[PDB]
Amino acid sequence: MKASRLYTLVLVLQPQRVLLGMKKRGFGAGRWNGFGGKVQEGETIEDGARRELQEESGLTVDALHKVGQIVFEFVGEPELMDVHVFCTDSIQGTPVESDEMRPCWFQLDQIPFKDMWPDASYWFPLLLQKKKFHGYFKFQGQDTILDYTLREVDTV
Ligand code: NA
Repeated sequence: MKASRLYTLVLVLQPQRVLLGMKKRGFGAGRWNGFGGKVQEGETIEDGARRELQEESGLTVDALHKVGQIVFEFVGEPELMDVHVFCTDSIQGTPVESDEMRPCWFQLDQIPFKDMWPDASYWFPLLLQKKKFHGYFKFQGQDTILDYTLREVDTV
């Protein structure tokens, strides 16, 4: 069996648009994603998600709602990524670009799937329908899915 490391992913989903962030630097730059990163010792998963949202997008929110969980496995990496996915309840500030991340709004008929992680084409439609989900994706490198599962659930 494998070990897993905890990560968060936050989607700022409004009725007609979604905020995504483009990774600006380093390996893996050039794709759009939600905001997030590793959970730190002691903080709850939700508080880690709020923290990463503020660091990467500038937005400060009091509460999130958990919508999904996605496990990622990469060929050659024994550690799994256990990603807890949240959506914002409400926002009340503007997103800010950093040297690491550029936030941008997309209309919900212009979701930039071809420039997102390949897995997002599978679970993001569920998120848009306000459904909850569990997913698993095995990748060869950054682009190729070798195996995956996706299931709508009633409780995350
Ligand atoms: Na991050």
